[PDB]
Amino acid sequence: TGEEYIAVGDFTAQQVGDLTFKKGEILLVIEKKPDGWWIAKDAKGNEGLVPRTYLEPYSE
Repeated sequence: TGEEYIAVGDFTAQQVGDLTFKKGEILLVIEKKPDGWWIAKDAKGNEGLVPRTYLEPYSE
């Protein structure tokens, strides 16, 4: 149900859809960059809109 990257940027959600992650945490990704965003998940349970741009793959 997605692949996991970690964010390496500190983004917050300003609109609905997006999530709030920090510069070096682990996220999951679910959908591919239509316009820049994928639908990701965090280590809380929720899922948002995070870009790929500041996402790096992880070593599970």
